[PDB]
Amino acid sequence: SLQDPFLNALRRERVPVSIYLVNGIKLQGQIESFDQFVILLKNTVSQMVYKHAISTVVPSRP
Amino acid sequence: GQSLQDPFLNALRRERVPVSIYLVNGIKLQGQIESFDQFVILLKNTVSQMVYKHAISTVVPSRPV
Amino acid sequence: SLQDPFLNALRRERVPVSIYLVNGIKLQGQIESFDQFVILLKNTVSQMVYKHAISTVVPSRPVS
Amino acid sequence: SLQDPFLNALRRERVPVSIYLVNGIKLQGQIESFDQFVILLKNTVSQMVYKHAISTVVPSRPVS
Amino acid sequence: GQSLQDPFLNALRRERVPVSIYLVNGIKLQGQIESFDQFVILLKNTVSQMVYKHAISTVVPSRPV
Amino acid sequence: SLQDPFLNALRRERVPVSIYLVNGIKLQGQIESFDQFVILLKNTVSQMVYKHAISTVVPSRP
RNA sequence: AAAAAAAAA
RNA sequence: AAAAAAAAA
Repeated sequence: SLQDPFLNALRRERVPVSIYLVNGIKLQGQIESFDQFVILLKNTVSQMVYKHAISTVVPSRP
Repeated sequence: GQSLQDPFLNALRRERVPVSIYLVNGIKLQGQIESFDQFVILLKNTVSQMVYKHAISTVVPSRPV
Repeated sequence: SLQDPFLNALRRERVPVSIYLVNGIKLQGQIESFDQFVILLKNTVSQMVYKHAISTVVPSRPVS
Repeated sequence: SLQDPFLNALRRERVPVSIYLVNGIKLQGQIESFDQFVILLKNTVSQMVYKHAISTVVPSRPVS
Repeated sequence: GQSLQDPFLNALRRERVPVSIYLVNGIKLQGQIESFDQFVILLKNTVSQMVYKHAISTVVPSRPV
Repeated sequence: SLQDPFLNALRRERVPVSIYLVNGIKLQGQIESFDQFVILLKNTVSQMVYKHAISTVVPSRP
């Protein structure tokens, strides 16, 4: 109830995100969709990102 | 809880798309999704191995689905 | 519980926090919000930190 | 489920397995036993591996 | 589920024993257990910080309890 | 039901164990006790080891 | 398989 | 905060 609103707003407004993984890798793209356990990150492809592997989701614009 | 994960993985299984599965440690695994359940994925390549989802960071399809 | 009351006070009182992640990365900012699984850390931008990736939440100055 | 049937067949048929851990360490042995959370890996000794620490279970040779 | 963890940590809290808490990444934290719940521990030293148990590998008491 | 019997037998027979953590650190000592989430490892002190941080528990003797 | 880097925005 | 070492018994 902070998580859903946050990820939906980035999905609607189609804002570019950086997704930092727990290993330090930075992923860039857009939240295409998400569910309870994964985020679909669109860029050149739609990859499935497991939330358990994510540290942070950073908006490029507030 | 399943409504994005199962469709995603079943599409890649039914259509036999080559995947990269990156692990939380950075290792890249490649093959095809033989099958899966709530906790693991069968990745077939030269051998068919069992991959724990808790160890996966991303499933990247090679072709655009 | 002890987690909510703790993060709430760092919130209400707008205290600068360090959030150390399980990989060692320190994150500076202020707690804007939180729920069961995530914290919103406010600095240049409002980013969402997953709790499972956090090792510690350290106040920069003591709480009162 | 797919996990039980898979580890059971590597067991019954006494197939050598590699168990790769989340930190990269490869473990050679045979599955002696398992439950919901742990696997017993048989080599020099019967050690207990936690599943949460496992990234993959790889057969050394294909199953039939 | 609690029958070893809570006694262990409450003893260290009530008796104010200096602890080392080693994190899963190898970092050593030192202080005293101010309090705790199911998911976190308050470690008081120069400042009182909140430590997630999922990030802890071991709690080592300095004195033999 | 493979986990409890395994850890109890090491506790009774007082067998020395190596406990390898997910970071590769090796702990040595004896299972003093355990519960659902932690193991008490006796050596010079009794430390509490979180099971989520353990990769393997290796008996020194079968 | 480093009895363990108060911690690589 | 390495768009990512088929993988340091």
